[PDB]
Amino acid sequence: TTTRTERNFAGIGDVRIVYDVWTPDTAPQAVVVLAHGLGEHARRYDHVAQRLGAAGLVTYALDHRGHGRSGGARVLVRDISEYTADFDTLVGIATREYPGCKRIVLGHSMGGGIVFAYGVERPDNYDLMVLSAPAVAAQDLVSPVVAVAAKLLGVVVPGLPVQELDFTAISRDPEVVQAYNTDPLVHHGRVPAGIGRALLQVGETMPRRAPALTAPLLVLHGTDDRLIPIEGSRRLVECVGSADVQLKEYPGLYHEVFNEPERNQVLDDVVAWLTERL
Ligand SMILES: COc1ccc(Nc2cc(-n3cc(C(=O)N4CC[C@H](O)C4)cn3)ncn2)cc1
Ligand SMILES: [Cl-]
Repeated sequence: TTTRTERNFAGIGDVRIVYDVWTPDTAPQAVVVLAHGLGEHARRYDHVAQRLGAAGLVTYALDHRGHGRSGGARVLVRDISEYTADFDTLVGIATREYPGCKRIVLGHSMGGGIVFAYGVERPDNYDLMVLSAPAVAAQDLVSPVVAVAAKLLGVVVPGLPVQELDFTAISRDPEVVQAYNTDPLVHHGRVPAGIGRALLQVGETMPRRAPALTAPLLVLHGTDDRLIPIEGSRRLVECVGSADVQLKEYPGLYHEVFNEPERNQVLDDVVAWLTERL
């Protein structure tokens, strides 16, 4: 009952940014603008958009530069502002197309870092924020060696590999891990210096900037997340300015709560939270 329409816009640097619009066959109650994480793409969110559409929400979801169907050197970025600028363009598209709708910004992992960074820069451009295991404390995740390498090299050689990732940690469903590994649109390499630098840009300023986030905020995190420790989300909710902030911890879930076996429970919680607050 929710149909997908694929479009594109010209991002920073004239990069082709592909995005999906998911429209339910019911009067739209709000728009969701969704940012995926490192190395994935927006078509890993079909079921999320479909569940949101069943609640009457319209979802806009882009493939970030260097990801999925969009253009750009794969996983290449030099500054967090490249990602947030294209996210801002997508928010503006949704705004001009549904000007009577509240706007929800939703991000997972690196995309949660993008959404947080957007949210502190444009805190009056959206109404509600939802974050899935947001990468807002990346500095606590690498050795100082990787952090120095990324900071010094991320503008000059943004494609240089600086860290391996355990792709088996994305989900405890082997079918999800298998589908990731066999997806031709997904990045199967290492974390490069440029994305490293961008994540550090978010993580190093999060405590100082999070007071500017005053919109209602929902954070979702699996307690068994081995990629982004849940301790970082616990710290995030202590630093934001919002009085209406919640961390929903899911015991035993891995990183991708929206893809875990319990995903329909997770998405029920998101829909309940959103419906209370629109
Ligand atoms: C400074 O440079 C670095 C610093 C820290 C690290 N450490 C990390 C990073 C991640 N990330 C996972 C994502 C992501 O968006 N994902 C993956 C799962 C889904 O596909 C979305 C982004 N970062 N996971 C675990 N350890 C690496 C380099
Ligand atoms: Cl690589």
